[PDB]
Amino acid sequence: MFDRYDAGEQAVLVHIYFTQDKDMEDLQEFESLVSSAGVEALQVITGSRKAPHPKYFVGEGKAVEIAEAVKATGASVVLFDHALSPAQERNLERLCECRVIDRTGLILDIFAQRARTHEGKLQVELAQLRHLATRLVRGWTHLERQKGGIGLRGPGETQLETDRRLLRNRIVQIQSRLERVEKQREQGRQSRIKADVPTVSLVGYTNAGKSTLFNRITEARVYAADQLFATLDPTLRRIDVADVGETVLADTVGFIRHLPHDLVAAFKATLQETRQATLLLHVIDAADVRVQENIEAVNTVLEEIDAHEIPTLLVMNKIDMLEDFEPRIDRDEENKPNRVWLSAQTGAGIPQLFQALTERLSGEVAQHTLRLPPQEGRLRSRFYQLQAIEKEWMEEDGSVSLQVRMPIVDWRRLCKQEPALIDYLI
RNA sequence: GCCUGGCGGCCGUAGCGCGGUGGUCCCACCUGACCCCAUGCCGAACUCAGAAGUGAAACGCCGUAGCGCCGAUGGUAGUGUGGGGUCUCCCCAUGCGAGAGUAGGGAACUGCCAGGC
RNA sequence: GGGCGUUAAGUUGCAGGGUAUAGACCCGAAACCCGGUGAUCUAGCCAUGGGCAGGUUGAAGGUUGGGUAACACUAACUGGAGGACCGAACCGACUAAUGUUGAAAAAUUAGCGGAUGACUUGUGGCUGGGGGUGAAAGGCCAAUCAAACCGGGAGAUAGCUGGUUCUCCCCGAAAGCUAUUUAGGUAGCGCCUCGUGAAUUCAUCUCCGGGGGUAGAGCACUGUUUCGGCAAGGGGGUCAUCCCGACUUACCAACCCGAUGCAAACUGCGAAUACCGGAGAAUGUUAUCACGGGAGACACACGGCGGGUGCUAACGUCCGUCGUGAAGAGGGAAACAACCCAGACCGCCAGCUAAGGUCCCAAAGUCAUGGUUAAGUGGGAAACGAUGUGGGAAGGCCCAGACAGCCAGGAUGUUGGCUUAGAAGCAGCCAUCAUUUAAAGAAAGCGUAAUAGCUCACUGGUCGAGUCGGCCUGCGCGGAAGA
RNA sequence: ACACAGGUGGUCAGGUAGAGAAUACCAAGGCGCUUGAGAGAACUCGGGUGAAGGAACUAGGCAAAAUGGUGCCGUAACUUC
RNA sequence: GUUUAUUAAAAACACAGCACUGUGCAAACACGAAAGUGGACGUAUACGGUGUGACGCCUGCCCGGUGCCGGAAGGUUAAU
RNA sequence: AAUUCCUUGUCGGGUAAGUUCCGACCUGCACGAAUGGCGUAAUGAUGGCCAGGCUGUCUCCACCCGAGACUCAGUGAAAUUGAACUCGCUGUGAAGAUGCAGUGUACCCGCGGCAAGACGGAAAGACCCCGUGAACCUUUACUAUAGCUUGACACUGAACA
RNA sequence: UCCUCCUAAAGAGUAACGGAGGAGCACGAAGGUUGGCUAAUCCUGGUCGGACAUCAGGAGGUUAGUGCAAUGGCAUAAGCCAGCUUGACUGCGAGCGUGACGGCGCGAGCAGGUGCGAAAGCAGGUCAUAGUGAUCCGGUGGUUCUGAAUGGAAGGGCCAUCGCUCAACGGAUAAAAGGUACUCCGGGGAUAACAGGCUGAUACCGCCCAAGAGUUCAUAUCGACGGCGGUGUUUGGCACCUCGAUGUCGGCUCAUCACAUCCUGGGGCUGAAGUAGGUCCCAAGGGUAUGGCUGUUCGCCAUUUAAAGUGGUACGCGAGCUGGGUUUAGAACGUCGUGAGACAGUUCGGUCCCUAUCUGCCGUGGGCGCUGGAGAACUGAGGGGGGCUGCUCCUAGUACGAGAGGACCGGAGUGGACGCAUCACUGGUGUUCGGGUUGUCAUGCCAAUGGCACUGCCCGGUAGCUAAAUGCGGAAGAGAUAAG
RNA sequence: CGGCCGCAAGGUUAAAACUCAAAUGAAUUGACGGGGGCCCGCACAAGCGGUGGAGCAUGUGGUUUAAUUCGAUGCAACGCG
RNA sequence: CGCUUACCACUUUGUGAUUCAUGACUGGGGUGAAGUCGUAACAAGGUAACCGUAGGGGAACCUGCGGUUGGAUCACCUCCU
Ligand SMILES: Nc1nc2c(ncn2[C@@H]2O[C@@H](COP(=O)(O)OP(=O)(O)OP(=O)(O)O)[C@@H](O)[C@H]2O)c(=O)[nH]1
Repeated sequence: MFDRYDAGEQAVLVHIYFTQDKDMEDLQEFESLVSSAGVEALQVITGSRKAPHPKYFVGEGKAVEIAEAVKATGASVVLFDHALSPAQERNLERLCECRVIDRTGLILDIFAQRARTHEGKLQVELAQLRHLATRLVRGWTHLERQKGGIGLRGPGETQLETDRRLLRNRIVQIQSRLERVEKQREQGRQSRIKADVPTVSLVGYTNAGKSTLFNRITEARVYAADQLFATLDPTLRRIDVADVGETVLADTVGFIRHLPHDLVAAFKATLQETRQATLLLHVIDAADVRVQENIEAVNTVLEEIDAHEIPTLLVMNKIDMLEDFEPRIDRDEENKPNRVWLSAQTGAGIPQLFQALTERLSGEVAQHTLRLPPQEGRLRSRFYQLQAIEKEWMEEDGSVSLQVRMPIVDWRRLCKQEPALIDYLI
């Protein structure tokens, strides 16, 4: 639907503590989501085992009770934390004078509020069009009351089937424009895969995900705030990590547990950076009672886009209060197996984050020095033109050795097709 | 020919303001009242009897434009009729022609009948 | 006081115009009711007679074929029931094809289903129409069936359609208002005609007496704004100093004070016109009003102006007013109801002319003067873009030489430091003192793998005559893709 | 409505092959169906035969193509035996 | 097995079975303005109606409304 | 699910690919016990699906045989029809032009074919709406009435508490 | 139905399913008269007065009030208090206003009796406009009327009064709900569905500016906030047309046009090392899949290809075909309703007619003309057909490149789809050739033949025709050009 | 799970992986009993006087600032060290 | 020798049976330890227990019927067979 819910709207929240559907939902998570939406909740109903109802997703008497509660509260709309089937919302809508909305609609609504860009607006519109396509079946019958079953001649098919085809034609046109936005990113991606720069995408929960991590690393202005979500479109800036060289970091939007399946598809269409990320990072926050519950959900979103496989260093947030680990630049092993604990909110650790980046960077334990061309002065001018080696030292017999080791590069250019007729060194 | 009281005309060039001025001519206060009347208590109001006292206030007169108020000519908006271009809008001939400003005017004038030179 | 009256001409024929009641101009329903005719088609039932080639399976009756304490267990085979099977006659009708003005108002050809049964068939009979009969379909009851056929009431009724037949002359509408079991019908009124009366009646214009609240303006009022001024009260920086102060704060002040807009439901103003009344010429076949006879119309259309609604869309809708079409031809706008000119009594192988035009189609200027455009503009299109072209008033510079191009000089400190033998702008800064001002930048863009180089402030530039921009304006240009 | 491809109750029932009143061919008997002559286009109808592939056709194996008899063996799930 | 003769042959209808109800015979019920007749020359192991549909397993809870059946303490109640 | 809107629900199968099918899950918009619930051998011109075989259904048609169609002789209709000297395009127009305007093109007549158009023929559209139209059906619409039922009076008498 | 404002264009009047609000009463005082009186707002000093009371003073005719909506009014007050009261009287009413009428409204004054005031005088309801209901039919009271032979009386009339959410408010009647997919009649494109027409809000496409996004870097690539256009092209609006008839999706067959171009050609920019792309310009000559599911356009998928364009053509095409779809009558399920029945639910089943006059095409003739009549061979004004491409190899592993990879030049072969011809080959067919064979009948019979059974069934097959067979081709050039 | 039986409900035959240092039996000594018995104590009863709402003093639940120093916390801390 | 017939390996077709992995969903293990609900059993465990079998709890468990002991206990001052 082109229309989206207005912020500041009065509303009621109906959440069964056990609302079925695997019960991975959290009421504390719901309050953060509703605050961003602009829902004004006078009363939050908490219930025990209301039978999932084919009619209302809540007990038939409870549906009358929530209708009575809504009439008294003055709340303009009804919000339900677990999913309502298209009939299920429609039956609830008949019982109360006020209209109703659902969590799939509410997360879709949240995306609209946090979107300030054209790519985000088209992406949100497509996702709503998919969710509303299922929702519109009840609405189409109400529209056809005026039609009175006319349209038998012209379209051979029964009336209202043609109306679905027109919405589907709008869906087909919508898909073509969305493809163009991705195609433009892919032309940029073709230049981006120069093979000299790795692609990095930062993923996480809406609050746990550290898009703030880019701010400590690049000191670049970005919108990081308490409001749920709020970074819908990705930001890519140049960061030269000393250990890995030039790298590009992309801020993928944060996601929540039980993410609407259409919304993961829409998020991926904008975020193909997640699909192509050579290095990926997941951030976990202690604000939720169980850090583990957020971890499994992030994996499911990654599984949806098939990026779950990449081995990932895990960053941590809320560490500032905990102060459990002070960042330490010590390698117990060359692999250095650990999960980074530094949090970007206070800038706790930077060289230690880089040590984890050295673990990410491919390295040789032997680090055998590459053969070096004879003219150091010409090499130094080339280093000034490109990258000067961080450590360079003289070696015995007039040899020069540098910390960067590239034996394959020296074989490919310095010693490949040379005749060596003189054969001074055999 | 002056100053006062009434009853009108005209109702801001008429009003308000500021400063002055006048007293048994008048007028206003003022003096008394379990008297005629009179307060939903109220001789601040209304009456009645009248002398002292004063123009303080009021009242009237004079100056003062500080504001009110009136306000040209010219220009403009509009519009009647014919004609034209015809973005919803105009333009031309022609007749009528604002409001708002502006220079300015502006502190009234006049009748009738009684009390005082 | 009023209201209705006051001896005011009628009556009967004949002819015509209306209205009422009858079939009431004419044709045309679906239906309803009444009395009959059909069960030779069909549906059920009754009575009495027929048919079912062939082939197969085989029940019961089992005369009976073992054994257990006894039960369980369990032992041979003649017959000929079946709403049995396969399949002709027979009955039906599942798919396809042809036919569909056929051979046929449901058939033909290939395949199909039942065919000893709740079968089929012949001959009679019975049940009759709001009735029958129904293994149930609103099936069937003579190619007719949510109620047969025939005659009657019957020319039912039909605010609905269609048609309405000879000639000429005169006038000539309306598609509005109010009502409606009413919206496509009707009644009254307005508009048309015919007659009879009547006064400078009516119109146009001039002059005069009005009243308003429209346009337009304006913001005092009702609201709606913007800015500047700003402590009343509270935010409150001091504040468990409210401190009868540390201040009223380093915030809005609230009315308020100056300016600025906006209004259909705002008005301290206020037109043009329109309306009403009066007088007066001139004119118009009393054009006006009243009464009586006869209507039609009460579906309007477009354009102009003033608006509502829509999207300042619609050949949209709904109003007010005018014009045209309707109901008006002719000339023009290529063709064209409503747009422009003009209102056709007739004839002429006569002139003038409106709108519109004068190169050919195609009547008339290859007319005159001056100017503009170079696109075929003319001959579809906006925001915007541009040394297209033409005009106008200004500004700077210039014979201490206009504007170009052009080459050289344009350098220490100021390579001094700071991501480091790049330390200097390319990550940033300290910087403007000048030495040696014809001239010299601790520079605008750069570049070199730092360290060279580039253009320009000044000079000499011969050539030199005008030169650089802006504004306003006429006509062009690009923006500019359809089957 | 017709000199109409439909409908119309019973009876008789030869030969050969065949279970048979199926069917093929014949008896006895009756007929060639009241417009013909050419030519041998498309197209239409009713058929015949098809290389290779074989349901790819199509809404759907619609239609067509196949199998088909008698004798002897042999025969599953389930079962109301 | 029957059926929409003449666009529907079906999952429709029927069916044997099962229950519920009425019905004592001059039966109930029907066609009859009535006589009569069918039911039936039958007699509750019979008839009529309604529903379901062989078979196997079964048919839970509820009489609040409406109907039907039984009862009236009182009230209301026509003609007269 | 002859029932589930969403829905092509989710899984597993069968295919290269399966909205059908089959089997599970229960989240029954809107199953449920003679308005019958669940199964069921046999049966079905029943509904849906999957195989083997087979083929002109198909790729993609080809040839052949007969009946027409063609020509010749004889007999000899039909629907329809305001009149026609009956092109195309673009525009206009009661808004889809053989007939108007402009332009291109076009000697005059058949015969055999194809159907793009003559808003082609057939049939006062069947869809929609109106008529202070009609029929039939239903009920808790109004007004009645058959039918059932209740009392009184008559037909209809006597005697004893 | 009534009242008030606006639209309503300064007389009045004026419509819409146009924008805003009220009434279906109240008071015997809130009426009449006489007399008196004058507000809302803040400030100052003061009680449990402080923003809220009540004082003493300071602003105005009034920002107050009006029984209640709105507008017009209002100081002489209509506003507020007191006293006395009942004119909230009866009969009439010159004259107006407003309506088509029925009616509604104002009305000085006359007459008879009241009230208040000394008097002038004023009063026939409320400051005004809403607060209502005709007629019929009945009820009650009075009456100076009539009363069916007469005297009465019932009954009627007149006068006063009563009974209507007759609210659909100019009111059919005392009294009235639904269904029809079983439907039928008379009309209407006066009125919706399909298509065409207007429009273009939406849609789609393009441009204007450019905060941004881009590894630094608005325009390589997209572009927020806003703006302007184009098209008829999607959703809509309208109702001009079509209801005495314009067949509805899809598929099959057959097409044609536009260029907003999918492939193939030519370019520009690139954040284009090569390969491969992105974006834009020019360019319409040709080309632009097969299947599974399902009725599908769609969609999802599997696998092709150089690509499997986007639209118009009545969302092309039913006198061309289909009928899965919808769109009838049978049945069932879920839900709604007491029910008949219903469903923008599902499911199974369910009649698609035309002999071509005209234009139009596709083929093929006749007549006359072209100037004496013939028989030939041609020029070419015009017109049509044809215009596709892949794969491999050389150049060359060269250019390009750190590698991985790997050339828009220039040559050669080889195919796919398409069109044309042909029948030498390979095949098909071949009822008009030969043979085998089942059943029967005939020619006397054996033998040999023939008829009939689909050509009886087959097996083969010549000519001819034909594809699945083989040949051939879409070119190279040349001229004028588009972007460049 | 398979077999067999059963109309079902279920019966019978009857494992495995996985897990633990136990699981159990009878006795002993205590503790405890909303088990029984006998007793005792202002424990109850029979009485007398108080506490539970006004100034001293103590702690905590606890607040506050510079601290409101530390401890004592049912009975057996709370006029306590 | 060629040829033919029997036997037969590879192989192929149909139809079954038994093993292993796996098959959304679903049924049922001991368990780090605190924020985590009731009290069924052990005392007569506050309704004696558990044994079979049905139905209900939808927390252990409750209740019906039969069984078993692997069950605790013998009374308030208080006129009279
Ligand atoms: N974890 C954590 N975050 C903190 C802390 N303090 C402040 N923050 C902020 O909380 C974070 C909020 O979540 P974000 O990291 O913004 O989530 P995000 O995914 O970047 O946000 P979106 O992309 O807008 O959804 C950042 O804004 C941090 O700066 C802290 O102590 N811990």
